[PDB]
Amino acid sequence: ILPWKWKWTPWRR
Repeated sequence: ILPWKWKWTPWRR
């Protein structure tokens, strides 16, 4: 798995 550094936005579920 490879996540980006700085996703910014919360998943407002």
